[PDB]
Amino acid sequence: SLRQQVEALQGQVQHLQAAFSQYKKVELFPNGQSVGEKIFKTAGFVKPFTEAQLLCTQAGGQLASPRSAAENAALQQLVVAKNEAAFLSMTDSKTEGKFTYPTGESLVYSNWAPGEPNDDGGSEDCVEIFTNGKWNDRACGEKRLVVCEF
Amino acid sequence: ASLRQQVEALQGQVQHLQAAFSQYKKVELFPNGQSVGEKIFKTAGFVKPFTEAQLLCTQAGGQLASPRSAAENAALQQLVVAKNEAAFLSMTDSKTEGKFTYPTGESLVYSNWAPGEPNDDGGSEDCVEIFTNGKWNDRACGEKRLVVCEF
Amino acid sequence: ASLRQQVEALQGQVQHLQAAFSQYKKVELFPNGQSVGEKIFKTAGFVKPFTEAQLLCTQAGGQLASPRSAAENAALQQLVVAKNEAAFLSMTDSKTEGKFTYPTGESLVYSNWAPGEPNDDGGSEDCVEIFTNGKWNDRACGEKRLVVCEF
Ligand SMILES: O[C@H]1[C@H](O)[C@@H](O)[C@H](O)[C@@H](O)[C@H]1O
Ligand SMILES: O[C@H]1[C@H](O)[C@@H](O)[C@H](O)[C@@H](O)[C@H]1O
Ligand SMILES: O[C@H]1[C@H](O)[C@@H](O)[C@H](O)[C@@H](O)[C@H]1O
Ligand SMILES: [Ca+2]
Ligand SMILES: [Ca+2]
Ligand SMILES: [Ca+2]
Ligand SMILES: [Ca+2]
Ligand SMILES: [Ca+2]
Ligand SMILES: [Ca+2]
Ligand SMILES: [Ca+2]
Ligand SMILES: [Ca+2]
Ligand SMILES: [Ca+2]
Repeated sequence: SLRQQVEALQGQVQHLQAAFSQYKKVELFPNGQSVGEKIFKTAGFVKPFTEAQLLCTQAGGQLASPRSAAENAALQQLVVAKNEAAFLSMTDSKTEGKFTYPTGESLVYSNWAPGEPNDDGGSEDCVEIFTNGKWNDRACGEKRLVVCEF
Repeated sequence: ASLRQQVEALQGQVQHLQAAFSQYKKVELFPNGQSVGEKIFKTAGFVKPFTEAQLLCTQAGGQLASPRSAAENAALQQLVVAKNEAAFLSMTDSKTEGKFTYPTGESLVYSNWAPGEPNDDGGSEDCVEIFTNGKWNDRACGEKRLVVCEF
Repeated sequence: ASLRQQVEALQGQVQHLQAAFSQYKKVELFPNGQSVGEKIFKTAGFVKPFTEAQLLCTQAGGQLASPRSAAENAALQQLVVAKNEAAFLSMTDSKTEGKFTYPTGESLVYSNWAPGEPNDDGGSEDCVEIFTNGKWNDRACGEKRLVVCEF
C-alpha cells in the first residue's frame, strides 16, 4: 500500500516539476529575465524614482539592483527590448558622491558611462541604465522605465 | 528501506518547488495583480463594457472582481488606484431592480456604496463601479470600465 | 508509523502546491495567454517582422505559435481576436517554395488556409499569418504581425 502511494506522490511531484518549469518560461515572456537566483521584471511603463521605488517595494521586491556584470546584462536585455532607459535602486541622496543600495550599503559593482556620475547641475542623485548597459546619474524626478527585482 | 530513500528524495524536491514558486508568485503579480487572503485580483489593464468584461473573466476561469469584505475591497482599490481607472464589479440588479446580487444569485455580504448610492440614475444603472477612493456607485452597464477579474 | 505519516504530510503539501499552482496558472494566462492540452500560447502584445518574432520566442525557450489541430487553432484565434491583430505562425516555405514546414523541417500536419491561399502573392510570401477569423494566409516575412509564442 505504501509503495503504491509513494509512486503516486512521485508522479505528482514529477508532473509539478514539468508544469512549473513550463510556467516559468511563460511568466518571464516577454517582461522578465532570470539571472542566478534573481529575477528582473519590467512594469512596461515609466515613473519618477519615488513612484517606481514604491511600486517595487509594495510588490514585495525592490528596484533593479545589478550587482555583477551578469546581472547588468540581464537587466540590459529588458531595457533594450522596451527601448527605454530604467531606474536602478541606488542613490547618493544621503551623502553626495557616495552611491548606496536602499539598505545603505555601498556599491559592490558599478558600470558608469564615461565621466559619470557627474551630479549634473548639482542635482542628480538617482541612476539610469541605458540600452548600452552603461549607467548615468540622473535627476530623481525624471520618468524612467520601472524594473523591479525579486 | 528504499522507500525511505524515496520519501527523503521527494522532501528535497518539494522544498525546491515551494521556494521557487514563492518567488514566482511575487513576480507574476507585479504589476497587475493583488493577493488578499486566498483570492487574487488581476487587471487586464484596459476598459470594456460590463458584458464584455464579464465574458473575459469567465472564459479565463474566474469572474469579475467581487469584494466580499473590507479587506478585499481595499486590495481591489490598490489596483484601481495604480491604474487610475474605476473598475466594474461582478454584481448587478439586472434581475430585480434594487436587489444587487453576485453572478450566483446570492445577495451582497458586503458593500461600500458612496453616499446616496445606488440611485439607478436615469432609471438605467444596473452595474457597479469601484472608484479610486474605494467607494461604489451603480452605473450603466453599457459604460466602459477597467476590467479586473478574481481567481 | 514514521514513514507512512511522512507520506501523508508530504502529500498534503504537494496537493496544496497543486492547488496554488492551478490558481496562479489561471492568473498568469489572463489576459495574454491561452492553454490548450499541454501547450500554452502567450502573446507579447506587440507586432514584429518574422525574424524578430521568431528570435523573441526562441530566446524565451519556446517557438512561434504552431497550431497542430483545430483545437489548437481555436485557442490561438482567441488571442488574435482579443488583440485584434493577425499573428505570425512559425511555419515557412523558404526552403522549398509551396511546401510549408515547422522550424524542425517537418511538413504540416494541420492547416487552415483561407480560400485561395497559400498563393505566394507577388512571388514572395514565405511566412504565415492567422487572421481574427482563425484562417491562414501566406504573407511576406518582412511584414509586422502580432508576436505569439508557444511553450
Ligand atoms: O545626466 C546628464 C544629462 O543626461 C545630460 O543631458 C548629459 O549631457 C550629461 O552628460 C549627463 O551627465
Ligand atoms: O449616482 C451618480 C450621480 O448621479 C452622478 O452625478 C452621475 O454622473 C452618475 O452617472 C451617477 O451614477
Ligand atoms: O493572398 C492575400 C490576398 O491576395 C490579399 O488581397 C493581399 O492584400 C495579401 O497581401 C495576400 O497575401
Ligand atoms: Ca545630492
Ligand atoms: Ca548626486
Ligand atoms: Ca549624470
Ligand atoms: Ca434595472
Ligand atoms: Ca438598477
Ligand atoms: Ca449611481
Ligand atoms: Ca519563396
Ligand atoms: Ca511562398
Ligand atoms: Ca497570400
